[PDB]
Amino acid sequence: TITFPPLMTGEAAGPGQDPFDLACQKAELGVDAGLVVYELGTDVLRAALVLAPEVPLAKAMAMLPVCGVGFQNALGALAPPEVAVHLDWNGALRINGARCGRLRIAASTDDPDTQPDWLVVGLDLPLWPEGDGGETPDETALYAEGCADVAAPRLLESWARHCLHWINRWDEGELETIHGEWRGLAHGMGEARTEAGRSGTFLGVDEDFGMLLRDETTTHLIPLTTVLVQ
Amino acid sequence: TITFPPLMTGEAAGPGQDPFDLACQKAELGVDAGLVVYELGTDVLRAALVLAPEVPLAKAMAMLPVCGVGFQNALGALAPPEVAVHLDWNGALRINGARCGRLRIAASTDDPDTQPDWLVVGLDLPLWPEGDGGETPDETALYAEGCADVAAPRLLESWARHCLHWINRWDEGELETIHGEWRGLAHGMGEARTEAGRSGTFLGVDEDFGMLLRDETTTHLIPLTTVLVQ
Ligand SMILES: [Ca+2]
Ligand SMILES: [Ca+2]
Ligand SMILES: [Ca+2]
Repeated sequence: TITFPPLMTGEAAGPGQDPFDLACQKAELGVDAGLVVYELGTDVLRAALVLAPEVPLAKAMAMLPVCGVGFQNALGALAPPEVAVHLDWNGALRINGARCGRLRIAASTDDPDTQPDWLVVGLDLPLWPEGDGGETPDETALYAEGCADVAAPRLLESWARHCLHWINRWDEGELETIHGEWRGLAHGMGEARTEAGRSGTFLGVDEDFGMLLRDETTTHLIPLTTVLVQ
Repeated sequence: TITFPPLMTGEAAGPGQDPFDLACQKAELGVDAGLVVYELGTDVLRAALVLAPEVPLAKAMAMLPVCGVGFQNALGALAPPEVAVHLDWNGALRINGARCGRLRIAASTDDPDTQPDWLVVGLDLPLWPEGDGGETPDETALYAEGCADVAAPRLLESWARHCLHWINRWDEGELETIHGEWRGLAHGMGEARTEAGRSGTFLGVDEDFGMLLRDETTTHLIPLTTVLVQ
């Protein structure tokens, strides 16, 4: 039994359905915020949250870092303390330095100025490595990294709970604290980076979590809207 | 603009729709928890919340007292301190001792042992008295009772916020504290009462908020399930 906070609604994905796709489909059909679509296998955990923040898209993109912090907190509550989680700006997850899943984000609009009707954040997390020869960016899997005592259902519940904590704080105006939490977890800050066909040093982020990428002569601003799933 | 907490979804009632009925209709159609249907006029405020507590109906009935406490807290935050709010066991509201609206409750089942698929709590609050000659239990109206500086939209927002606070505490196991808050607001406790065709002294309530009604020779238990809208 998967128990979510009050006013979150869990829905297991059925045949032909995957969580991120289904949550987006349901969101476009008018299903409200608070839906958590999930799909658990022995080798993978997928889940997706439907949100509706009443701000322009530019600002609603903070839901990605917010749910990343949620995930880091959720795994830290369940895993051995030596397991390090870092968050890539683009939503990729790293466990003990290795690519191990990702957070995805979609919304009802791609205009930075428009308030979206909906936004969905999806988690994909490998639990055991898939060795079938399917193309993957993942370099490890959760249970390969010392987290064998972490149950997938409990991790899902915990992600939902910690995401809700940070989303509520974001709503109460605590963006600055969120920025600080996220900066401490950010992968590769201060280091070389290629992004959106540009290269430089990942200097940090602006208030809307846009990447500041400094090359030899200029600083590029890459808005976080660029990672929206099209 | 009516702003609700994150993961609450406001929906204004359209032509042919009223909040409590519509929320129940939508709930039976599968709309999840967190919907707040509302309808504001100059003379009346109506609203309804869709909930889905994962407990048997017997225990889910606590949502009525919970949302009553929510309302008392919400009005107290906005009204002059001399305005007294009391809660009837059956959901009726009293302002300065006079009947002035009510909370209603419905659910997907009437079996006390079954976990309901949904529960809806509705608020009906008169703002000015209706003098058209329509039959009403109400003896006053909010703006007749010194609350002219309370805006209906702000009261609605506040009800939603305070209900969510108490529903979250209920979920975290704080039933005992809820009982205490509710007992302090209860109308007519320790006094004569007629209920479900029985008469006696309203002694108090059991853990499931069932009324203990003591007559000359016995104590009746009236379960709160009896106030479910059929
Ligand atoms: Ca699937
Ligand atoms: Ca109507
Ligand atoms: Ca909802």
